[PDB]
Amino acid sequence: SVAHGLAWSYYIGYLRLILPELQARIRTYNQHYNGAVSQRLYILLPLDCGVPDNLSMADPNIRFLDKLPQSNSIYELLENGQRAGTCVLEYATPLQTLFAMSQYSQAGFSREDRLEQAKLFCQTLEDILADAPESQNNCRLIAYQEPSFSLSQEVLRHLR
Amino acid sequence: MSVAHGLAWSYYIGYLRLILPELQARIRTYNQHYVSQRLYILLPLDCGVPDNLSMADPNIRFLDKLPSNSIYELLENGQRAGTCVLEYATPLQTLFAMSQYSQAGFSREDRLEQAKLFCQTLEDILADAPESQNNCRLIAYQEPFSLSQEVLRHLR
Ligand SMILES: CC(C)(C)c1ccc(N2C(=O)c3ccccc3[C@H](C(=O)O)[C@H]2c2ccc3c(c2)OCCO3)cc1Cl
Ligand SMILES: CC(C)(C)c1ccc(N2C(=O)c3ccccc3[C@H](C(=O)O)[C@H]2c2ccc3c(c2)OCCO3)cc1Cl
Repeated sequence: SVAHGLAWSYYIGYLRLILPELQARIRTYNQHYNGAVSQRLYILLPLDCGVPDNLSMADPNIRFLDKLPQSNSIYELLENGQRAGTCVLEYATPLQTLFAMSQYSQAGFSREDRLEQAKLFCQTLEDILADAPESQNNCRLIAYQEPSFSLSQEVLRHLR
Repeated sequence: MSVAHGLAWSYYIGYLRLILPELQARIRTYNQHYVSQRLYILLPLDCGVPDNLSMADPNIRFLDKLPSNSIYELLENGQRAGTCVLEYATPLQTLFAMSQYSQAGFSREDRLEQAKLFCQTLEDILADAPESQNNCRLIAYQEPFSLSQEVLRHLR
């Protein structure tokens, strides 16, 4: 099960390092500018493992606002043309290993196997975050399957 | 639940699969401009990856960047014994960091078992990728030591 290794590397090599300092970085950015960024990192977990080049390409209601200094991005979520939210948002990039594996014929890794590992990656990550207090309170995982679909709506639901 | 299977598949599919088919042309270009046609990957079974590769041995001196891979001159008794593209298997840093994170309940004995599994799984992956296995060499080692001598043995 490749998902156990992917979830442990994602946490130990990245989330464990950025989440304890994210609250101070968002507080600094909010103090700098008089509009306010929500205090957590929203992680997009598309269960299809499709990670685009730019997050803004997935929905025209997700506009790039700015980079959070000290590389994370802030986005404004739109609902009917109005600014419905502002947050630090990004994809769970280790999902790209599962997508690439599903296209590499020699791996013998089907789209059914890919969905099973994408789900296992999300479950293993939430098991890891359960034991890390400063990390579970500084991030929110947004797991989704596409059925017609609005990613900004999916994010907005979690924000509220 | 072994982390090594995920670490070896990501190392190959997200990095080696992309750089190894174009490495032979990059080394031939560099040689024409101004050696050794393979990527030598250091796999310390202790999972210790230093900040700079040159800190692990004074007989491993940085030569240049391959137009990010590094070229190094290996020394034996002060003389240039070899020139190759060398780098560590960076996913081993997950295993080392896991072994220092209390909540993981991942011992140094568990870490050695996963470092070995990572090399075995990566060799199994490279066996099925022809253009990748011909353009890369895995140097797995346990420190009891000369890293330059360990690399030089594989070069020959
Ligand atoms: C080719 C594409 C589609 C563009 C792609 C892009 C990124 C990834 N990665 C992952 O899945 C990943 C899985 C676990 C931990 C960290 C990561 C990285 C990440 O999350 O960015 C990254 C990655 C993989 C291997 C590496 C590496 C970085 O650094 C050098 C050594 O080997 C994979 C693919 Cl397939
Ligand atoms: C803190 C230190 C000691 C400095 C550290 C440094 C590097 C790693 N990585 C790995 O072990 C690794 C494992 C499998 C595939 C790719 C990699 C990367 C690599 O090989 O460089 C890298 C990594 C991990 C997670 C990531 C990521 C990159 O990109 C963003 C999303 O999550 C781990 C640690 Cl613990």
